Amino acid sequence: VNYCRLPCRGDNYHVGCGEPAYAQECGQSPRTRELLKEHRNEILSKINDVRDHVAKGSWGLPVAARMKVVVWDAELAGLAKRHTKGCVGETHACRNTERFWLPGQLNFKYSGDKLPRIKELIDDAVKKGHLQKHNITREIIENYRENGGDVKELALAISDRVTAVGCGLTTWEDGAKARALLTCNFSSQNTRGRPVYKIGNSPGEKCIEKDETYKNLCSATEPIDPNKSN
Ligand SMILES: CCCCCCCCCCCCCCCC(=O)O
Ligand SMILES: [Pr+3]
Repeated sequence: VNYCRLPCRGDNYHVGCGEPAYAQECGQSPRTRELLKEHRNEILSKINDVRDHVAKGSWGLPVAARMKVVVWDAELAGLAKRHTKGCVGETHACRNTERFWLPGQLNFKYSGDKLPRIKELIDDAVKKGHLQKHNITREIIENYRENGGDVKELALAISDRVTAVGCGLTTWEDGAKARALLTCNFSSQNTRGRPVYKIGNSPGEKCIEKDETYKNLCSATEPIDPNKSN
């Protein structure tokens, strides 16, 4: 699609419209960083690991009726990469696609004396999400609320409307620090006041077909509509 000709409600510019450029806010030494096959696989592995663990009713959270295995989406990743070139986490850009009408988005920021390897940047993001298990509750799962501490990152990873993810990464130097912005776009968003995922008495009880690897999740062909909410 030509993103310049894909409108969105609110009429904001689309992150994918026009030629890519680094924002002035990146300072003068930014570098977008390629997430190779190994990195993409690791991101997927950790997201599917947590989904599978939650789906069987872990952490005092409910059993999930129809939580799908997530795949990597190149288009979402390309848009996430473009976003990182701005060196700013939250913006008002549109980021819709023809397949995914309201993609969710997570932004992981790093600042430190030294720049960690790409793998360490991913590990740090995973750690942040994992530690939110102490913040999330059965209540949040039944009725999504984002502020209360943080749960946005972990909660999006375990949304049963989510079907795909794609991330990007830019690193730079400013304020006497190495900095990074790792952005992950998801096929869907959690919806305020609606369940993060639907409960079942048994994991994947409402899957047409369960996955063989992630035994508590639906397989990759599960016809979950990412543009519908709970
Ligand atoms: C790049 C980050 C992706 C989005 C954030 C990832 C969400 C947290 C992932 C936690 C995975 C580890 C938990 C798996 C369950 C377990 O082994 O106990
Ligand atoms: Pr490549």
